[PDB]
Amino acid sequence: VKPHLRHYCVVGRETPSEKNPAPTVYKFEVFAPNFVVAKSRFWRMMREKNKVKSTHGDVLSCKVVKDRKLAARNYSVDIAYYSQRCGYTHMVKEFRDVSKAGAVSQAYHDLASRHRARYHNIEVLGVKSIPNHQVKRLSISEYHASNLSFPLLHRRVKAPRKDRVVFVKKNTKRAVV
RNA sequence: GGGUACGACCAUACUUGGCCGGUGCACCACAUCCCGUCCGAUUUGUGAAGUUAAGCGGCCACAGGCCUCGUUAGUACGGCGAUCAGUGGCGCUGGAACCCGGGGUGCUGCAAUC
Repeated sequence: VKPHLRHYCVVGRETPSEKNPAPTVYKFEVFAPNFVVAKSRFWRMMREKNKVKSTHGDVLSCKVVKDRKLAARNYSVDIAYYSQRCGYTHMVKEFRDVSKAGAVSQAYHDLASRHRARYHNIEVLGVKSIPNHQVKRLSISEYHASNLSFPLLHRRVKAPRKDRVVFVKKNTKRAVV
């Protein structure tokens, strides 16, 4: 399916004051289902880092970021996450995908299973595309070879839904349902 | 600008130890009387020889304290929420203190006065 997580870049600042007349603007890449969550995660880091809070700031740009292309490539996602079982595991897993958004959402499902880690426990720390060689991880390294061929072994080929059937004659594909 | 009296706030004006120095302030002289003590030390009355030593006030403390703001720290804790997880995160939110550091170390009022 298309990626779970859209790629937002939320930009914002603490709102101007005589206390801080010309406040720093903050860019912040997020991978969120939708902007309202990206805007939220953005204000999470604003208070967890800048001590500025949602009441006192103002997002200047919620906009989603355009995909680099569509060619299959290779992503080093850097993903801190939390648990009672582990309170802050920095962890640069690599994923092979067509987009930063896809590598990242792929990193959430991966991270949610190997670690019972919800979206809001996780925080992406960056998602570089990587060249073939830099990927130390051995799993996706199997897919680098320009000459890689593999079988689609032991397929379950379900019929197109329009054609699916409950009962069929045994060495035939006459329907009987 | 300072001094006096009476002050308001009552340490930024406090404690310590320095140094600094025209009205007055002070210390200072004596106690006859008013008046009071074991004692004129205190207090009281009467003075004006002496001196600023002190008090006083002002300036200095890698002074302490106090005040102020930052750091701490979106930390601690907290309110609300979940068919959350197994105390904790999370979502919406409010949000310190100790500490350390920068600064600071009284200010205003009436009255007569140099």
